[PDB]
Amino acid sequence: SMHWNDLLNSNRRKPKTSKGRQQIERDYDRILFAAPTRRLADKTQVFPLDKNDSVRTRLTHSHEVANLSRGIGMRLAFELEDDVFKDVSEDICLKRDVPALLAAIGLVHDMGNPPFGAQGAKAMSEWFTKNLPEHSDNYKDKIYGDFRHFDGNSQTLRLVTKLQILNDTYGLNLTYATLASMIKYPRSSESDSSLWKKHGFFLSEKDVVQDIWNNTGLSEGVRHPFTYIMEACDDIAYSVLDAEDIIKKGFASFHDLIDFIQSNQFCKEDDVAKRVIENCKKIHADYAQQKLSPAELNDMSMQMFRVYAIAELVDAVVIAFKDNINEFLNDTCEIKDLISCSSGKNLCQALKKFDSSRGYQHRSVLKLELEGSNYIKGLMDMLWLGIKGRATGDTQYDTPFGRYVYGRISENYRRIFEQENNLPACYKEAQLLADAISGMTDSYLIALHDELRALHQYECR
Amino acid sequence: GSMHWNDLLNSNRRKPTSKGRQQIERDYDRILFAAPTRRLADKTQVFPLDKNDSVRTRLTHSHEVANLSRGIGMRLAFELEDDVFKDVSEDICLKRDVPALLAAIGLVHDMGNPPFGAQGAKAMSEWFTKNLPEHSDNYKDKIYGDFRHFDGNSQTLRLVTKLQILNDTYGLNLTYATLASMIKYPRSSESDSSLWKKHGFFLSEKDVVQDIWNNTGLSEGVRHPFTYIMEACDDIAYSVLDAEDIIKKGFASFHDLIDFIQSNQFCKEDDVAKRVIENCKKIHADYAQQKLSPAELNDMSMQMFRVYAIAELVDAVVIAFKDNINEFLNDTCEIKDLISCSSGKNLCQALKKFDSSRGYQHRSVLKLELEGSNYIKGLMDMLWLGIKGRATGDTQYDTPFGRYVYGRISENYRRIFEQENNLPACYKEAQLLADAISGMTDSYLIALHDELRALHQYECR
Amino acid sequence: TYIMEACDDIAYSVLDAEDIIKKGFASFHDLIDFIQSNQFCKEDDVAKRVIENCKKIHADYAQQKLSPAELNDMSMQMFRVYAIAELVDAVVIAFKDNINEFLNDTCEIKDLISCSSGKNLCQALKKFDSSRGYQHRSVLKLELEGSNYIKGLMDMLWLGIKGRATGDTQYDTPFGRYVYGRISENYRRIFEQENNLPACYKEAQLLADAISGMTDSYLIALHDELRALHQYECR
Ligand SMILES: Nc1nc2c(ncn2[C@H]2C[C@H](O)[C@@H](COP(=O)(O)OP(=O)(O)OP(=O)(O)O)O2)c(=O)[nH]1
Ligand SMILES: Nc1nc2c(ncn2[C@H]2C[C@H](O)[C@@H](COP(=O)(O)OP(=O)(O)OP(=O)(O)O)O2)c(=O)[nH]1
Ligand SMILES: Cc1cn([C@H]2C[C@H](O)[C@@H](COP(=O)(O)OP(=O)(O)OP(=O)(O)O)O2)c(=O)[nH]c1=O
Ligand SMILES: Cc1cn([C@H]2C[C@H](O)[C@@H](COP(=O)(O)OP(=O)(O)OP(=O)(O)O)O2)c(=O)[nH]c1=O
Ligand SMILES: Cc1cn([C@H]2C[C@H](O)[C@@H](COP(=O)(O)OP(=O)(O)OP(=O)(O)O)O2)c(=O)[nH]c1=O
Ligand SMILES: [Mg+2]
Ligand SMILES: [Mg+2]
Ligand SMILES: [Mg+2]
Repeated sequence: SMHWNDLLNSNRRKPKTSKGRQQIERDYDRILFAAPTRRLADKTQVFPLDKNDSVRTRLTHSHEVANLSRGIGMRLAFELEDDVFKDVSEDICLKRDVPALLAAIGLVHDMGNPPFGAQGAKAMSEWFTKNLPEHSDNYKDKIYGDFRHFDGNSQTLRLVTKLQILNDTYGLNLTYATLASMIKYPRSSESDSSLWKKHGFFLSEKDVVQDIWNNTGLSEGVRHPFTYIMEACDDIAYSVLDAEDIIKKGFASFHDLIDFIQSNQFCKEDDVAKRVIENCKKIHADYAQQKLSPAELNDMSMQMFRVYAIAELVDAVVIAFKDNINEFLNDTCEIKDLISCSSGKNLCQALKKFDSSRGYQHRSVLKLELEGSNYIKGLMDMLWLGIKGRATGDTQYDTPFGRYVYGRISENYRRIFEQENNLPACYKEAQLLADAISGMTDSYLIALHDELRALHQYECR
Repeated sequence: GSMHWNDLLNSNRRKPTSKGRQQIERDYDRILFAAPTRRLADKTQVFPLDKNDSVRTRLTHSHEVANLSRGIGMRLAFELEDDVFKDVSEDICLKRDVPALLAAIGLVHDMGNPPFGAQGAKAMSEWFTKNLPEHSDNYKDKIYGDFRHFDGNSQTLRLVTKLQILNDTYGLNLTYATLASMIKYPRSSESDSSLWKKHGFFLSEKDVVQDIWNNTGLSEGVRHPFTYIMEACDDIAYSVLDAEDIIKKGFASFHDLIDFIQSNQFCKEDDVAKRVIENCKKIHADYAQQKLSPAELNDMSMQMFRVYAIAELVDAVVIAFKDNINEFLNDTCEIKDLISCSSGKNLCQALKKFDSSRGYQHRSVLKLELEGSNYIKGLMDMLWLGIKGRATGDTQYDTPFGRYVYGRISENYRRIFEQENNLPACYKEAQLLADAISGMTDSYLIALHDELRALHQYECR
Repeated sequence: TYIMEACDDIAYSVLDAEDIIKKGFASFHDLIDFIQSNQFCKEDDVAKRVIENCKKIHADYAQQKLSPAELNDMSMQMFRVYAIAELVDAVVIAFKDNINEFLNDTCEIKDLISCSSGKNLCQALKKFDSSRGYQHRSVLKLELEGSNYIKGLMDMLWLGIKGRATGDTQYDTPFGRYVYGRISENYRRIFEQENNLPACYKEAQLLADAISGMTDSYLIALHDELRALHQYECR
């Protein structure tokens, strides 16, 4: 029974330019002009430290997700407006707010992801599992599960709300609609839930999220309706474009993907998959007549595969959203994802399985991921020498290497760490380390690791 | 004989899905999903091969320009519609077409820029000056001036029209409005126009551009009105953002920029410059109270200077466009640029001068540009061994190194090179070399140069 | 010799495709699609039988929990068996049918494969190897490197070989004498034999015999060592 008036709340958290621009539009400008958005250009999606420049990075993936979300917003505002946007106040300009909101929401997702992709985050978690023992009295509290089960969504929210500090504790000061629709999992690490398997915000954001809920009609475990659209766009985008990158790299062929989709027990009779396969086969028959090398033929065929699969999946997602709009607006929505409720469920699942089999588990990818895990763990080990004990009071950081390595951390991150709040000291220093590591690009991480290892030779005997 | 918005917003395509998406909107998707768009992430804007991940690259520059153009289009369509768009048929929806058209035009504006920035292009030109001598009868014709004065816009047009070939001769098959608006300088190298100092297309596109004009009501010399918007957005988004990058790199300080603007002869009494300086000083006074390092203070002061300057310049550009819309719609418009006819001319010119003084002409920048020039010239010398004589008939390319080098060139560019047309053979060879080199990223160019130099050790004797 | 040529063609056409699949340059389904989409193998009975048997075995193989690389490897392991058996049987049948023509004093048969029922499958496999195995980035780069190595080594050896038989004493430089001493003694012994061959022909034959007999690693090592030893005379 949620109302679109509060779901599209244009107010901002900071207590009270902008010439001919809605506040939601200004949120997109704030997100785009932020340093983490630019740093996304050197964060891995699937293949780390890739030499090929046509393979998706985190920034290109984010922009493509934003474009897909903006297209869905265009299809929802200029069309089907009377079907999903019922009982909306006249002051709200849907045609300008909804597409901008979806585009900004898609762009801002994966902003806080750690370097080296998902396997990077695991590495961080593993470090936080060893250096923050659960049996230890200091870290026995379950709030430290924010670090032992580290994920990029909570870091994205922290970055957009606290880390991007200029002179206030409100970060980028995004609108309530963007902050509400940015939370992919409305639950904390301490809270237990079966609907969501991942925490969506840190303990430090627990009040902030509450504020957002109080200003949007949401609550714990209830997602903003546009969060489902953003998640569906994210899934579609990475599932298709990772397959494109795999085939372009040469790890697989276009016929390999076609045979995988055809032989999948779920896509064998799926109408969307059948239509996509038929169109791709029809275009590939025409393409094969040209005098092309096999690699060029594969890339040409999979560009049309991109077009057809993206169009079909986006249409299915829009239809599913329009059909289940009442369910999404319910105060007790239980939908896991928009893709599962659409007809493109089987095709997306098959694409994800193909990306896992021929992608993530490739030999070069695995070796690069092990190297990145070693780099990340070494960097966190060296940073902990300068971070640990700074907030509790123990002066183990007073060594020259500790002081220098504390000086190498982000200044705004240290300002947030040096703030006076109710967070426990160990949580504060662990959060500082998590922010520092997750804010780094791959190349910056390698360079800093090498430099600090060179500078650590004396204190490491 | 003023042009009409019906012809200027022509959504037809050159070639003789689409579920709820306008054609101009689909042009943005075609541009964004194109490989060169994401290859722009590794092409220099000002600082070549910069280790700082926050310094703007060509992709971030293009995205910022696209966002600014989309904002201006939103202002033009949603707000200033009755005074800017007149006698517009109901078939074209301005609210969806104009913002999308401007966003696509801004995103595509620097797709074909050569590696290592403008200086890199200069390097290419220098090589084409030596290896295609004017006194030689083979290259005596003025058409080869397309290569002696190589520019990124000419390469971008042929990239979006011919180089992105799958099975057509129409490239990405963009709409006529998108193709017309992307032509920054509507003149060829052979043509002698005093209005435009640079050619905007090669001889190979001489027919194609003509077609665009025939379908848009334009002509040689006259420029699409939205191209002025794109040029103004590009100028603003590089003038401000390059200054921000200069401050971030440590080459200058916030007070340095403030003093440069205040001491500027034209910005001394400029109202826009005075307003920007006053607002920045007011914010910086509050910012200086907090315990901050000088670098962080400069960074977060420039973070507000960027917001204020971008807002003021965008508003001034929109006002200038609205005031002079009749002149821009004239068949014989003579306006050089939108910035110069606006109230933000002085501030933008001063920012460009500041970037020239502090950003370029810097020791590290100059050294890196010389290294990039050497790299580009060596790579082009190596590729000319495998390219020269391929079309004329001279079998000097038949050495094993020449065959391998030809095989290392992009298959799309080779496919376009081997097409049957009326272009001169020497022109085709030089165009193949220019297309191969201009599309490379910096890292790819360095890697290919090193690998081919290692492989050339025998034939170089 | 026709039997040998047919066996050579079969044993490289099938085994090079297997090597292509093993290296990861292509997949088993890629080869199956290439054979099925081939113009001549579209209706070839031997190709149809091989494809059907391979598909039947691969359907059973795909049930087990396997990585894609292992599935491709063990599917091509059965494709090799089926294709080799069919091609060998076809070659034997063709030889038996045309034995009288092969025993003719003026036989004109180009090859045993082309006159057999396995011509289309072998030709398609050769085309697949050309498309995917050769003309590959790594293969082309390695071949260019090998060409440079071979040409440099032959240039270095020509300094010690040229003029040895004609009479021109341009080989008498210390590098030339050492290079000649580094050539195989069997090939030098054949080169120094007295016969009616032209002196230039003998010198070129000595160089060709010396170079063609080298392995790849030996060629690289000798090229590097002689290039290091040639730094003075190369000035
Ligand atoms: N190299 C490598 N890449 C992976 C792996 N797993 C996933 N990826 C890729 C696929 C995606 O583009 C991205 C993972 O997607 P996300 O982490 O953003 O999913 P998230 O849990 O945030 O929410 P979602 O599943 O989209 O609902 O990295 C892996 O195990 N190894
Ligand atoms: N390192 C370096 N960067 C330069 C130089 N000249 C310009 N840049 C920067 C400024 C711009 O962001 C960009 C050049 O853009 P352009 O002005 O050349 O674009 P275009 O001529 O096509 O149109 P426009 O002049 O902007 O109206 O690189 C230079 O000489 N050295
Ligand atoms: C300067 C820089 C920082 N980083 C990482 C390191 C930190 O984890 C994170 C923040 O460090 P910062 O040095 O504070 O980055 P910034 O000041 O340029 O921009 P902002 O503070 O608004 O984010 O950015 C990189 O990955 N590459 C770089 O070049
Ligand atoms: C693959 C690749 C190409 N390039 C350059 C080199 C060429 O000049 C240009 C085209 O070479 P291609 O390799 O043909 O690029 P692509 O086919 O993958 O994508 P598209 O043709 O749609 O652009 O791209 C890079 O800079 N880095 C790379 O990784
Ligand atoms: C010894 C040796 C020779 N070769 C090449 C170099 C010569 O071209 C060719 C003959 O050189 P030889 O050294 O004379 O070979 P061999 O005498 O041991 O055996 P045989 O004469 O019966 O063949 O063999 C290698 O490739 N690797 C080696 O280790
Ligand atoms: Mg994502
Ligand atoms: Mg530009
Ligand atoms: Mg053989």
